[PDB]
Amino acid sequence: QESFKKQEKTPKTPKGPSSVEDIKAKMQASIEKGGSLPKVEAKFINYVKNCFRMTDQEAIQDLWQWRKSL
Repeated sequence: QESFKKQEKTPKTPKGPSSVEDIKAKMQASIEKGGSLPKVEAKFINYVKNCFRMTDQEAIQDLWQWRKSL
């Protein structure tokens, strides 16, 4: 394995999986491209159900704790 490290194009890295890892990738897109992400639970839940096919309340609170762990 070998290096050349002269250009390797520009960074951008688009991401969107089948499950809560899409929510995590789209949280990065909001806090980078939009600069901001919601900081209070009921507005953040509105945003999560706007950004994904979210239905599992146990995964919603697991994700809210993961978003507060930032």
